[PDB]
Amino acid sequence: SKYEYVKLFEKENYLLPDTYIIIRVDGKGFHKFSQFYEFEKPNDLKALQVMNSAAEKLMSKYSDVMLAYGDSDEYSFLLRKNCQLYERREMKLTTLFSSLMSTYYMYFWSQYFPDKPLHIDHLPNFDARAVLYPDFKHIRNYFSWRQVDCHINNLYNTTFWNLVLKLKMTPQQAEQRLMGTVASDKNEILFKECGVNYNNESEMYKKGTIIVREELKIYHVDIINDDSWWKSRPWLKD
Amino acid sequence: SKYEYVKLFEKENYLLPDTYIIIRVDGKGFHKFSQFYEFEKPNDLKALQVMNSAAEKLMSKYSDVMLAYGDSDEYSFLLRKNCQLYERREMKLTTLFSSLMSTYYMYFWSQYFPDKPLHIDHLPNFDARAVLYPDFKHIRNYFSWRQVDCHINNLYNTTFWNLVLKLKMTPQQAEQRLMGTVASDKNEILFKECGVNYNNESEMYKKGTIIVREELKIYHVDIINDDSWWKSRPWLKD
Amino acid sequence: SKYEYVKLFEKENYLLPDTYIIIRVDGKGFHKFSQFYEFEKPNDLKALQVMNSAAEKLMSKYSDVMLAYGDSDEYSFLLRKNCQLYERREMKLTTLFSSLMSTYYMYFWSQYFPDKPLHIDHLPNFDARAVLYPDFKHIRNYFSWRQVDCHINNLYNTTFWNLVLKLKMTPQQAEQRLMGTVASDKNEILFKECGVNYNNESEMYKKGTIIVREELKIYHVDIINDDSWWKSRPWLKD
Amino acid sequence: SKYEYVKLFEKENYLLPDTYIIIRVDGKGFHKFSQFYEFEKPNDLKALQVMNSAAEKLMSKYSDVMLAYGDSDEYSFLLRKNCQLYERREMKLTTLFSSLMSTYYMYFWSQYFPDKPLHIDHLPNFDARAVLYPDFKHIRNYFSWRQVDCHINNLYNTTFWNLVLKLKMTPQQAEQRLMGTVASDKNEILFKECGVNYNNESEMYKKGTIIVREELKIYHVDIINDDSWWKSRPWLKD
RNA sequence: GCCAUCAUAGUAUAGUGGUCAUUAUAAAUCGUUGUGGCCGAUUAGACCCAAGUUCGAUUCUUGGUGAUGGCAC
RNA sequence: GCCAUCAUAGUAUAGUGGUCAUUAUAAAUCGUUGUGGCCGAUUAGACCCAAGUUCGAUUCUUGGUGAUGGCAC
Repeated sequence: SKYEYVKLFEKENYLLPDTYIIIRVDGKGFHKFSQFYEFEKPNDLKALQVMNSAAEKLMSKYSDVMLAYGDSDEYSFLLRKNCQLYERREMKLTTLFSSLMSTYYMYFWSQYFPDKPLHIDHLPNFDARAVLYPDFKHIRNYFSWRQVDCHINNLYNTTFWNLVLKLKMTPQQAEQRLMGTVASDKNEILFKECGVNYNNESEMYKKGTIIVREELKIYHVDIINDDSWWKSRPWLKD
Repeated sequence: SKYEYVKLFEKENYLLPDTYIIIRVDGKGFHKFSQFYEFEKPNDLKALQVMNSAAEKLMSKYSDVMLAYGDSDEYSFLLRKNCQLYERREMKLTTLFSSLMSTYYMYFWSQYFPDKPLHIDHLPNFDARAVLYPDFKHIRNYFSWRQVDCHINNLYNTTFWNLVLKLKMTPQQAEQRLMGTVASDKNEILFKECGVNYNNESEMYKKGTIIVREELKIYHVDIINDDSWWKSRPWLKD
Repeated sequence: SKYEYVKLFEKENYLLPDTYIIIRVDGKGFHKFSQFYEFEKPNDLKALQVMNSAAEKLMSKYSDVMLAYGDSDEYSFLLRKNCQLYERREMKLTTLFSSLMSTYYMYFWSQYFPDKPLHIDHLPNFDARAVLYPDFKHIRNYFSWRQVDCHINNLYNTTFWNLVLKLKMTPQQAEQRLMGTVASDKNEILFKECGVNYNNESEMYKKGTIIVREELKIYHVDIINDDSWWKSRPWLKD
Repeated sequence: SKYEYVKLFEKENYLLPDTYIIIRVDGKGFHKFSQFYEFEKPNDLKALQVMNSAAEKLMSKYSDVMLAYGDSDEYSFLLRKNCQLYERREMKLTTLFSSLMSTYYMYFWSQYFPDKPLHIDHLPNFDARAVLYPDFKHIRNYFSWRQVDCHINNLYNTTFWNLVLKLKMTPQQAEQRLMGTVASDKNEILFKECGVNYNNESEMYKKGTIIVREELKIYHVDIINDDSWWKSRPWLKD
């Protein structure tokens, strides 16, 4: 054929072999999404259950996924160094992960929220990106990074929304109130001003969600400083 | 943060400026999908209407898409040379398209097929890839390629399914029958043995589907040899 | 063999077909190089003749190079868009261009400077990079860019070195003298203080060197605003 | 400037952090090169000494090079995983390595071969490629691969040339004689038919040349099966 | 890494130191009718990239690139 | 591209040709209770990358990388 030549312009990226692969998916414009569908704030439990359901189903479908961590609108999946899925093609992996997360999210949404049918102009969408890590210490530091981010964002949001919801403040007002404030200040604001003990908040909200292949087990725990949690799971490294 | 350093391992791909971008999305394992949901064969009208609906909605959402051509389980989107969406990041573009096509397909499926609710183990999934073309001649030759592919595949499928359904053959029998057969043989088989004139088959089935930005207009026409079709639409080149 | 598997870790990058390739080579640490070999200042004629000889030899050896422009320690090469050399493998092209430039430079140095044999710790070395340009306007703008750089640097260096040699100023003094000065001021300083008319400077020094495939002809001319120079040479475009 | 925008078309490749980098340089068309300058066959000592001298000089110039292995016209360089040279830019590294090897070879050739001045149409040129290895076992296996390749190729050329010289065979005759033969067969052919004991051949010829940072020490030894050789050198790993 | 063979239309195939350089399909237009099928007619499409030899090179000689077949890890 | 200035802990900040090299926040454990908040105490972490000079270099001299501020398209 005289038109097939265009196929030669395509460029495939084969991810470096024997390297841990992390795929992170993140919901597109989930702020506006949370606004439209009236999520409970700071954290909507059922929505996170939809996310976790999607992640668990996906992880159940692909044996190569060793570990999953997610919070808010994001989820990260660790693939074993030797994973041969789609011959380690970056494009296949990423677009497939985004498609799967989107569709699973839609399905489990139809299951958890029959009262809120999805509108065509607001559908859950996710991006996805692949990152290569040559050493497991970097994997540990990655998930540590994600959990710390969950910590910061959840604290910020809880203080913010308690200022907005429990107090009568405006989003702008609450935003300006927290400017240049650090974690300790946020907690003090929560207790003294909002009468809220952050430590008593749900373990899922503050620590995030971990899905591990053991069986697929779900935990909400600190993975940052607990070495024994990792040591007892050597198959993650292999 | 002591853990944020991992962000340095990410490698982004910014697509070459002033170049036409074609994003092709394709349904994952849609043969089995067509069997599970009992699609009409050779071509399922309503399924094709779902595809076209998803594509039209997506194209309507993003102004940078100048032209779209799709058939069967695939759809191709042409972005203007000057499209800067997401800083021309390949990962963002592809994962976003796969997610959007997946969700739009799910929605329009829920609309066209209320009788066939989607099963969790069968959801429509799509991959997506970005290909760069430096000159418009390559764009024309690309879409020409896709339409030729549509012609061949549709002819094959119509002949095949007319052999299994009409002549009451098994799929393997039709497979063996069409082994080593050429277009003339397929037309003659359809005509003489199945009593079917291919030219009278739906224009959408044999020519595929074209959605072009003019209002968004739908055509089923030959774009291969009709130069005037392209000439009359200079904004595609710009 | 049990050790060949490592070959799978190699990643080749094939440059987009039908695209103009510009390979730019630039001498590594040629300031120190020019100091070491006691180059004439502001401009050493024979060194630039070595550069030009090397470039001309390379261009003579590989027919795909349509045009070459170089000045100071750098040289840029335009490859026809349809160039299939080394299957458009980026690494092969770049490392071979740098290697060729280095060796040819060494050779022509041995010919032009027999009095100055090269020292093992100062050898001419070059880097090389490949750049893709989808439209010829970008090629024109590139060579325009390079020539403008040649003008600016030549004017600055001529004024500076005339201040150092003729006015016997120290480099730091001449440098402070030129602070906040513009082209008119530099020309005025040269003519009134140094008794030098810049307009009378060698065409090679101010305009750089252009080697174009006609037969290979060498020019020192303005290619920026002269459109007819390009128009009369359509084969550069093809 | 209105012309600087072209700089935006450049694409840099930053090699993945904390990964071992192997840069392999290989002489361009060195068969013809060896023929032109009338190299001793099967192995020319002085030329290999030029190669080794160039490599040792290069390794001496860059402290990041931990180990080098070369034979025939090829040389491989191992960079510590944490090497930051040129910010791990592939282009800079490869073009610099090819340029340096080319120039160093040119220099040492004039030292070893004053009788054979280099011809402009035959200058030593080298390509260079970068490969990333995430684990040291792959490094061990890489150098193992190169040494085995050296053994095999040396066996082939020595046997062929001995069949030509001792038995006065025609190249086609020697070629026909070696058809379907394996290493053991080649050794047996050499000893029985050509009257040459391969085991008595130069250690450089059979094992290649190893340059390791200890001081820079040169060895001709087996690194494939000797584990203690690697174990005693932990600094190679880090 | 080595030798042998080879480089032509979208694909697949014959030929030449010298006319508009073959043949078969595929492609484009017209006509007939069974439709885009079969048949008849017309049109369109190429000799890897350079140097050198020569009156003239797709040919011959050289170089560079690229591919297959063998043999060997 | 030019010049000035600068390179330390996760961040932000003092000082030295020579002891375990500051201080303030952030982080880790214990303790108090109002909670992971305030406060007390204990602990953890670093001087861009090489060479030369030197007994000894984070400091000086040189070079390479990176960043900011001014001036210029």
